[PDB]
Amino acid sequence: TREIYAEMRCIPPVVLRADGRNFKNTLSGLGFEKPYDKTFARAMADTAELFIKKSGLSPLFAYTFSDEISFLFTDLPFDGRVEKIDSVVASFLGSALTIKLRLEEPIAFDSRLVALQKEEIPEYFHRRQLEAWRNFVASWGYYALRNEGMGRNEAAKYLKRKKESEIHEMLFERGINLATLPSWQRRGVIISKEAREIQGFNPVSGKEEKSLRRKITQNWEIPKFKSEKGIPFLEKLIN
Amino acid sequence: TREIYAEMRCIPPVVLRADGRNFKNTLSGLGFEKPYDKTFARAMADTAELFIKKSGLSPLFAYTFSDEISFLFTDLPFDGRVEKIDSVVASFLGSALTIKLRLEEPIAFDSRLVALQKEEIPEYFHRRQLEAWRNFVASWGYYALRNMGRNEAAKYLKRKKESEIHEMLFERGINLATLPSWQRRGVIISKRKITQNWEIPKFKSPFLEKLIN
Amino acid sequence: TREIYAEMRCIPPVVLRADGRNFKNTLSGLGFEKPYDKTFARAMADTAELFIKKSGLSPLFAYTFSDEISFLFTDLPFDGRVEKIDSVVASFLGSALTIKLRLEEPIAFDSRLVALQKEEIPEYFHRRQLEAWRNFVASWGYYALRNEGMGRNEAAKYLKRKKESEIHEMLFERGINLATLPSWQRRGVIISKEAREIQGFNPVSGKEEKSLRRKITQNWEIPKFKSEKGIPFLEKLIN
Amino acid sequence: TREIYAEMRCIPPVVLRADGRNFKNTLSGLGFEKPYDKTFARAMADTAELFIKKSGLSPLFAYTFSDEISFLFTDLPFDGRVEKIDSVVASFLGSALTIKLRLEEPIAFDSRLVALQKEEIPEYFHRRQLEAWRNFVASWGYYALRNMGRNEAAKYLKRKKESEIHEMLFERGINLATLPSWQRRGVIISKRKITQNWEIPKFKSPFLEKLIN
RNA sequence: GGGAUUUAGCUCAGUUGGGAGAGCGCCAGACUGAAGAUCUGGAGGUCCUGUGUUCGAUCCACAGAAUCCCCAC
RNA sequence: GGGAUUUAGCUCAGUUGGGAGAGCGCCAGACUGAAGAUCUGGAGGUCCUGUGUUCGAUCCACAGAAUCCCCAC
Ligand SMILES: [Mg+2]
Ligand SMILES: [Mg+2]
Ligand SMILES: [Mg+2]
Ligand SMILES: [Mg+2]
Ligand SMILES: [Mg+2]
Ligand SMILES: [Mg+2]
Ligand SMILES: [Mg+2]
Ligand SMILES: [Mg+2]
Repeated sequence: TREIYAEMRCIPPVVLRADGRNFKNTLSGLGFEKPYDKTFARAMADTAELFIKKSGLSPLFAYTFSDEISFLFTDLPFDGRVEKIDSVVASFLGSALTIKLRLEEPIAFDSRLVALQKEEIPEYFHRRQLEAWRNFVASWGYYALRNEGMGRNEAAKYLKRKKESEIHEMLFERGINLATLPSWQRRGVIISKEAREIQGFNPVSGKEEKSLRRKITQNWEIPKFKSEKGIPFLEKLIN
Repeated sequence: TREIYAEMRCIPPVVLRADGRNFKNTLSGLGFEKPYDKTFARAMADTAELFIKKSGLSPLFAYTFSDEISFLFTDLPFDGRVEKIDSVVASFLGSALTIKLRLEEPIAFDSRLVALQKEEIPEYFHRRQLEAWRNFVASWGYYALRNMGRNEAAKYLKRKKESEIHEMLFERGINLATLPSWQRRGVIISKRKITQNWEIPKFKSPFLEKLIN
Repeated sequence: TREIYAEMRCIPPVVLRADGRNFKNTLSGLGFEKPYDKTFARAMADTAELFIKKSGLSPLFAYTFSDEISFLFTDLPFDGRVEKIDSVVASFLGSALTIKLRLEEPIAFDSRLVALQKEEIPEYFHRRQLEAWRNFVASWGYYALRNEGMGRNEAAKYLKRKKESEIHEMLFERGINLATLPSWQRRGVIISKEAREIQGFNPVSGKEEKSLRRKITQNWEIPKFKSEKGIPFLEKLIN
Repeated sequence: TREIYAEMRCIPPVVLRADGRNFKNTLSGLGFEKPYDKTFARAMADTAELFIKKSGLSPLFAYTFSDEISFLFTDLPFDGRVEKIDSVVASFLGSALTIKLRLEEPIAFDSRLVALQKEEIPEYFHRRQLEAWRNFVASWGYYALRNMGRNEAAKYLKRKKESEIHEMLFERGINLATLPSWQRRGVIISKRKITQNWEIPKFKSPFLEKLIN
């Protein structure tokens, strides 16, 4: 007869994935470029950075594309309580994005926890990057089919059956070359921490000493996670 | 999948209680009044109303006081999925409140599901209102003695009963008996007609059951 | 890094449904009559009664058919802890059935908790009784198709697509009249408590006094739960 | 559906610990010895082996002492569904044990999942073995002083350290230092070759990690 | 609604920033015919956790955890 | 591995079975110029929960819950 879900806990490592609820209806039509708008993509990335920076929570890094963000945690607040983490994080992101996009009508993120083994972490972000690719192809495919004259649900149903390579070949034949499009559209964006060597004055030693500062960086030209270039890339992020 | 809680569910009826994460620290840094603020109070109520009207999740009514809101659901959104309900509702409220107060820095609500039986619904809101009262007296007692620091005010407030807090506060120009009802008892936003009630009765001395019909 | 599921709790009213895991392989071939064996059905019913009687747990009644049993609880042991209840109950049932069937090879029940509103309880047992009916029709349908010459998986796949009335009509045309078969096969069995007025001696009063004794009874001729006869039947059980 | 926990899951690796529900009360009523019984001990070990061999769920190995068994799973059965894993395993063990002891009255195991990290697997079994030792000394101290009642034996046993329990038990013809290793440390049943080890080492003074490979 | 506590096995100090101590207790030693007591040496540290600020954090900032308590009930 | 506790707002009694009490405290009353103290009356009960046994359960049987504690760590 109580708050029975409040004792549900998760154990690190854990990924939190937040996804915009019905964003193509709640963020339209407010003048966003179709099919992609870099202003929105930047807002998503900045939202992720603001969370890492000032939420008080400490995710290692973030991977965002479309309207979703995945945060990797090796340490969890609220003793790993699922309700606490999902609600607070989704609420912070909803608020932050509302500010950066200067919205006048409310939006919402959902949130869910993905329990992983340490060794499984590269596999998770690979799966999400695959989703990013299909999202990328389907978005441009939808944009083309709609403007040519196909109905909203006709184009929607059409793309869900077709595979990623098929729609890609379709855009090809229509004069739409996806290989020229920016990397952030195709592979998404990484928000992580990188080391920065600095110099300060030890008033005692009377000398200059070297220390390190971890600064938050957005990478808009990331590699393919499952590749010879991508494996050590992810490996360094996860450390 | 590895989404091991994603299909954890609740059954109707259910109550979602959302509570502002560290609001008193945050909003004070923005210039809001303590322990209560009318502008914030209206924003909370408007946020609740906007949720009832615009979320599409259709709660019966909401009860709000301080920085918390409780929603009663008789029909369940998102197939009763706990993670989705807690996160989406908390996110909507966070976004809505941000808009109402036009904040320039992000805030956050938490959210939990209270799996009540139908018989216990009036009991829950009664206890919430009791909490509203104890918080009303305690926070006014504390945040008035701080005009003296944290541990000083608390140590000063140790063991003195409610009536003594009233008399103590009155000598320092604070009259608990005449402060607005939204501070003492909270605010009800209910349902198509949506109404805010800023002068509610005490719950446990039939009003609620009649409200739920 | 702990027993994180041990604080998962449920709230009454609740139905526990236990179902035999792979029973048609783990209980075969030990000479059971096909497609139905009343010895097995009695073992299931007696297992349910033994649980109500001597497990220390207090379900109101039980509904069993095939290899499943549903117990209605209005009060829960272990503070409603899901892991505790599922494991202990399934273990008790597995042990009890092992005894009554005199098994030499181990079997297993699964178990799951069904959270209900008080008003929803008749709906649950209706759904299960529907399942009992489909189970009944499909069992006889499978028995007929197999003996006629159809393969194990051919007959299995065949029945899953066909509806209950269709297979029923099939048995009809084959000379198999399901309407003549016993009620326990078609609708299952209820195990519940009924009041029994008794008489004892108050040594003080020197007179005979009347008190009540709740005795556990098996009903092998139950009505259809969703009918004018069935609604008050269930209503009295749930009280 | 209303099966609100049916899709709650865990991830590998995981440990299932099953513990006999009220075994000491039950099995004593059947004539078994207290606090330990060789016949019961063999039945527990055989039950564990039979599970590893015949369940199809394929655990790496099992550690048993008293009336509990811990199984290590590196690959998850039933898609990691908690309710199904706890119930089916507990049911299998209950059935298996019933067969091994040829009981005429039903018994029951409980079961819980211990969501350990891979790093912590040796730590878990070490703590379990520590529990095995503390239970070995305590139960022998208690169930020997009862030959004197419940509260008497406990009150008698209050505050006396382990060494004092040893000396106390020796004067009454009970030598803890020479009792079998399966009482002191427990039994390992591991893996295709399945082996029972009734003379195991102390875990935390590399054996386990080598066992898990 | 609020406060306090968290540091060696145990009970507790640490100048609001320059690499953390005491007392019981434990180990060893001598005092010597031997203990027991007392002196000496020794061992014991996730300064509750995470992230920041800083040349540097037990200490400050942000966000958390656990325990006790006031109010309330 | 074990023990103990659970009863009025609070602290606690109840013959191992015939419808549960005390003390603080509260309410009222008098003692009277008034309190404060003391006498009187009064109010307060999920006898922790569920199911059994019994004509009858705070009490016995079976199974649970919460808190404290020993052992262990
Ligand atoms: Mg979306
Ligand atoms: Mg999306
Ligand atoms: Mg708050
Ligand atoms: Mg609050
Ligand atoms: Mg089955
Ligand atoms: Mg079945
Ligand atoms: Mg046990
Ligand atoms: Mg045990």
